Amino acid sequence: LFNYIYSLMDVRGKFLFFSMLFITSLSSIIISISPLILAKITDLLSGSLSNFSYEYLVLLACLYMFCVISNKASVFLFMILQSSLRINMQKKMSLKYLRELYNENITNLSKNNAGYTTQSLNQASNDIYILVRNVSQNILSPVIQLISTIVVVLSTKDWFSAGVFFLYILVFVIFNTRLTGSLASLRKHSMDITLNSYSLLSDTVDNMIAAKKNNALRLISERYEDALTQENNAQKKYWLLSSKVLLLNSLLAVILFGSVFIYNILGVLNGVVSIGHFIMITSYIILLSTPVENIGALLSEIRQSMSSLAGFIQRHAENKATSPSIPFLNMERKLNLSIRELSFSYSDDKKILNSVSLDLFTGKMYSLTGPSGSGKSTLVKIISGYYKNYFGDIYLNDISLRNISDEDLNDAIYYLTQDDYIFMDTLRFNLRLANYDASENEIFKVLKLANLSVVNNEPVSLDTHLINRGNNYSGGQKQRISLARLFLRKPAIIIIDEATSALDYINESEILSSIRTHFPDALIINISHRINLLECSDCVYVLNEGNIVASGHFRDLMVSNEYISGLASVT
Amino acid sequence: LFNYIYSLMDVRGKFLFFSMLFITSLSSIIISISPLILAKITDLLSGSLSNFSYEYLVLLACLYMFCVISNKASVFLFMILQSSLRINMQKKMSLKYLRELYNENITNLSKNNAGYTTQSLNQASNDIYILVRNVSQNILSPVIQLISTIVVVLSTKDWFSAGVFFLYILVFVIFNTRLTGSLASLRKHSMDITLNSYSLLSDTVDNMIAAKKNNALRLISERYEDALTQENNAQKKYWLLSSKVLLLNSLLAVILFGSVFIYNILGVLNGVVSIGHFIMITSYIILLSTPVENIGALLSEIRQSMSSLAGFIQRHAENKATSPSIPFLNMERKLNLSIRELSFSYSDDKKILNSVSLDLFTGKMYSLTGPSGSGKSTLVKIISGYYKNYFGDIYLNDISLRNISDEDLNDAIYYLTQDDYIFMDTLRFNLRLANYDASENEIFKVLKLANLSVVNNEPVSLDTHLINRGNNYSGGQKQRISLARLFLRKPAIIIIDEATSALDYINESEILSSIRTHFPDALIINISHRINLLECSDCVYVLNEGNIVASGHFRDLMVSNEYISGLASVT
Repeated sequence: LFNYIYSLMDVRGKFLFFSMLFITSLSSIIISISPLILAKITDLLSGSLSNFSYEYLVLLACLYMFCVISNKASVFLFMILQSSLRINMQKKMSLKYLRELYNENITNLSKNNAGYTTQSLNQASNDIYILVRNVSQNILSPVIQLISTIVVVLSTKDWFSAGVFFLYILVFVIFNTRLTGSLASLRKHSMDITLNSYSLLSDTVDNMIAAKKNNALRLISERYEDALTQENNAQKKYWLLSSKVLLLNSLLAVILFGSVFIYNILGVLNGVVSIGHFIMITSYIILLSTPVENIGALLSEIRQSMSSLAGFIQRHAENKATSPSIPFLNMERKLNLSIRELSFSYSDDKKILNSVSLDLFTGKMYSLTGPSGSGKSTLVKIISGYYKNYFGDIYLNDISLRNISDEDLNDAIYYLTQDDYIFMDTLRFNLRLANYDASENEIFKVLKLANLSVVNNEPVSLDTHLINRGNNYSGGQKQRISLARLFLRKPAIIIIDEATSALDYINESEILSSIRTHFPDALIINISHRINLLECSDCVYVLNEGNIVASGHFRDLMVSNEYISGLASVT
Repeated sequence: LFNYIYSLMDVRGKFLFFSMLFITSLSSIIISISPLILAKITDLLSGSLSNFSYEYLVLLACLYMFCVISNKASVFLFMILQSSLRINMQKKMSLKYLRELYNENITNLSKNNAGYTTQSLNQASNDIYILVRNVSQNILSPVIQLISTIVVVLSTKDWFSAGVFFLYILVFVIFNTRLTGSLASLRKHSMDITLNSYSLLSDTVDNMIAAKKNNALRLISERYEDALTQENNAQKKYWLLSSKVLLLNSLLAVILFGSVFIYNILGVLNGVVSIGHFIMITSYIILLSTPVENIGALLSEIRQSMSSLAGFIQRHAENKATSPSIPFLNMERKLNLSIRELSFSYSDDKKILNSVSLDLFTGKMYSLTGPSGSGKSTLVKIISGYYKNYFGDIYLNDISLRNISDEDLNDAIYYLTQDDYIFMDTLRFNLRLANYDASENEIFKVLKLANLSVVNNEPVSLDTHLINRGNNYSGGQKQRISLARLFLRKPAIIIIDEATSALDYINESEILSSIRTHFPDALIINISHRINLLECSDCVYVLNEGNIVASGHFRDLMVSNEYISGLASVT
């Protein structure tokens, strides 16, 4: 946990922290002499008061002031160094999640929305900054100011004060650490529900168009008001208990340090305690409020932030990629396919796939028809690397798919959906998304073969913008955007699913053969009921509610079974 | 601006602020007596020192301590009252944007993503809280502590100190207010680029699936690193200048208050100034650092937060809805249609619509065919209430569409798209989105007519969840979800666009006639090239690249023009 925080510090990052560590711990020394200086200032007024006993008052006045100026200017140096550190430990932090999300599975990206992660990352940098505000300052600065006090009073031989001052620190730690336990899980849940409070704003602001079109303003507001009060009442539970802990600790200061002020004020009127000794003991308590309270700031803030930070390490940083079965993917390409007894359970309630023992061999065109999405559209999604809640193993040239990590898996297995994923930027962006190694020459080359170079009988520029959810291009052009990424990249096993729903023959002839042209040694798989696409194939499969039922050519399936016979009569 | 901040305070909200105002302004009084108490403590040590001149030292010691305890415990009461206020001024703030977004146009929702608003609202509650931290505390608390100082020193007749103490406050305001001007627009831009820094994370985390599938990890990281440094360097420009302003103001304290400490320390060694008078003047400067610095906190924090808060009022709170042309919508329904010379300019570069003078009359079925999306799909979107960058007026029973506000406009004009807008919750949620007045009885009633009640020959429960971007249901079922909202609501002018792209005759016969059944007096408009849907119509229109070209029946258009003749030959 600690290493991940210190990892954010680069060259300048590690240089400003040690600067922060010294400067703050230096101010503690100069401020510890401060009560002792005024004691000898006060004592001096009852002295002989000759030539040098009026110049000493002047001297020590500056000596006390300098100590204040030094510790004063030290905090401004502390909040300038940290403000410089705030920038440096944000740059190398923003990507330390971006890249963590990339390598993590879709099963943890489908259940997380845009606004969720906007706050999930917001609380991480919020807690680490607070953890630095405690690791640097509150670790040494109070400790140095507190130890001086214990011995100084023990040295001047005021044993009671030397006891009670130690007893407050003795009690204060036990009281806080025991209570922090729940306060931590309460700030945890408070931030966890605060997380969920904006997990709904994400779904709100995105689909507000429909809400405006259906006018359920109240539902939008009321559903949001429900989570809002779920947060407030969970924040009440924490604030209440946190505030109640204060009145306890602050009462103790009046209990212990109040009685010490009483103790010495009694002994001073007699003659057991001098004016200065009394003045020093009261001024010590006066300057004992600063370390005592900042010791508390350490104990709590560190623990509650560490628990709310722990809910960021045990989910994204492994055990998804341990750098294990990175092998292999053949370099001459061609990897075939072999599935043996595939079974899925989404919500456990039913069996998606029952028994699937199939073997496919690369370099030829295959097809998947029958009862629509009964387990044919999903079968290839588990293969492509969406879910790992399946049974058996999917072998691809001596290697099962459950073994290969998602970084090497997507290099050979490229899958085309109906639901295309387009960004909110230039044409170049989405095209260079398939490859950063492909520059302007091959980019415009893939465009003429992706049937989107010349749109409305006029060539499209590469700086042409695109609006969110594919709001810039039509139903047919949204699918052809998903097609440009295919020719720009180079896979070994290609899968196609009902992406020929928003396309016609004048453009379906120039696309279905170009895949065979560019990728001939590859394993092309298509999932579209069209008879003209089911005929070009070397092998056709029928998938009824999960289990495999038929296989072979189109001319044998339209004679043997009656679905392919009742699909070939609708031409 | 100020009224919108005070509006957040309800009954308990307005009660805790006045509690905050008194308690903080009360601590300023007790702390102003503090330097004067120690002055008479110090002076007393050079006195006659009889019976009552050792009991007075004891008395004033408590009197000084109580003053510290009072001001000390006052800050904990201040940060407990504000922590209570933080909850109360968040509940009535979260919706004070949710509802502001609802009434605002799509043209300001298409250009704003989920993560943008997650931070656009985050900085609003961040600046108001800071503004309360200045309006309550820093308005009175320093002012009371500062005025006492001016007269006390003027009363004790130390005219120089009474001058220089006033001169620092005289200079400090002019220095800060002149420099704040740019610092405000720099924190503005800093927060504006910080806004834009996460405007890309929204597009990143949402479409990470494609990035993982196309492996452009570097591009994702590098594009994010580009905005990250665009932020850091814009944050550098602010921090640098802000930090440079400190070393100036803090030098002035050593320039002015340093020389006053020198002034009196010179006059004390002589006999012009007594021990106590000197001790009080030094202790005043000592306790003058607290109001002076907190006066600065007011001057700046208020101005920079007010400018970064101003960029939240002049965009959402009007001039979209002034409560003007709320009239009318006929109660017996039937409102007809009348467009006169419609023209659009998206990027100005071209003319989307050239000349459109058309009149439609309610109670009958209409159609729009021809060259796909050439201005036929967009024509109805400007009508439905998407854009106001058009020419002319669209009259609907003596009222032009440019006049009716979007709240009354969506009640009669309901439009069905291909791109459906589904949420991330239960079946009930999306269904009750069309109406909150419709309970369980009519909800299940619309389901059997929306062809989604009995899915896979098994009835679907109303607590059935749905995954983001329609990831739970298929291409055909995503369109039929958009259809249930139609029968659940009651419009006067219905528009349909290529939503019959992912549907077949066994379900297209049970839907196309049910709209005529449920809404007969309504103006049904369809935009689908299908000949069977173009025949049922009372009037068909042809739309070529913006301008109107043909109108009339299907049997006259398939004889007169050659497109409808070359569309009716493909059956």
